[PDB]
Amino acid sequence: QQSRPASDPQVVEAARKEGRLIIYSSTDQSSAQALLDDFRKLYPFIQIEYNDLGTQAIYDRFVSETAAGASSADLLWSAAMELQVKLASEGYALPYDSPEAKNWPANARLGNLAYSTTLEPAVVVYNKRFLKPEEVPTTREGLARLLQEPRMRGRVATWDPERSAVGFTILKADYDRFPAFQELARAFGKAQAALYSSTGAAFEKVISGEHYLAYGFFGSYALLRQRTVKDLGIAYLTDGTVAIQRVAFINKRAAHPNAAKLFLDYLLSLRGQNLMAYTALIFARRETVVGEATPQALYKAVGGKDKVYAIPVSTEILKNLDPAERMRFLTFWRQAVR
Ligand SMILES: [Cl-]
Ligand SMILES: [Cl-]
Ligand SMILES: [Cl-]
Ligand SMILES: [Cl-]
Repeated sequence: QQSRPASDPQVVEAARKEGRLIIYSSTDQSSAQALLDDFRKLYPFIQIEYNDLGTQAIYDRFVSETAAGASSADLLWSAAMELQVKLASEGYALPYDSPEAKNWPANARLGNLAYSTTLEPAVVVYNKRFLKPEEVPTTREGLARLLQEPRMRGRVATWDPERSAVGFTILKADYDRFPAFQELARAFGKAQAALYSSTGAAFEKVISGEHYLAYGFFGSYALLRQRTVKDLGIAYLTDGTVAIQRVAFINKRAAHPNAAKLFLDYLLSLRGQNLMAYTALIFARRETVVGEATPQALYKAVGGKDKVYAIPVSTEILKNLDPAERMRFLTFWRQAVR
């Protein structure tokens, strides 16, 4: 007793003829594997080429291949929201109204061009051998107070927003939405915060104890690592949570557009959103999913849906690519943290 995605039978038959699907994705293949296996159970006639790539790498390969008239991906799935919206904003995406997106929220799609697949909170993580939960504040002001402690000097990690597309988006959204972020950033400076472009490199120092606490990394990644890392703790912010959305679109110039429609539909479905939340611990976008990596669990943890600010799948976020907008944030950031 399972659902299938509500893909049009004619799209299924055109996909059967294509026989192939090429994905460029920022989602770790180990994370996506159960999704890929389940999709191939539904559609065994589709061979998948899954290209696990960094966000900038995805954008550069896609626009370079397109520019040269080389064949490129059928489907782009990336946590770099502004780069994905920029490509859809510029006519790279195939217009497609997914039958699985009828109730997709407004801040979760750019018309019939690009869709959110996830709703992923920026959280606090910590090493349980060095900080007890009672020592870990759940507000920006609390964290700024913790980072005044001499013993927290050198013991904090966060993003380097100058070397991560995704770290920029999260910390810029924080800076734009929460006044208390400015007091927290100065505290990063006091505490000699180390800045990472890799969530993995940041978590390695937290796990080893070189840092005790990390700010601004994805709840999805933290829950996944908890499956095997028993010392990693998660604290959800109760004064306001920024959430990012992994955006998918179909290449207008896809060789296999109908296979890509099936895969998009699959990702937005009840079936695909549940499997993603259950297997990958990637926080779902779909509001009805049940489990820890879901909007309902997240709203409960932060004290309500009104405490979550979803970065929207909208051309408004292209202001983050304007140097004038970047500079006000980055000037404050460089000063506060060094
Ligand atoms: Cl359509
Ligand atoms: Cl990583
Ligand atoms: Cl925990
Ligand atoms: Cl929904």
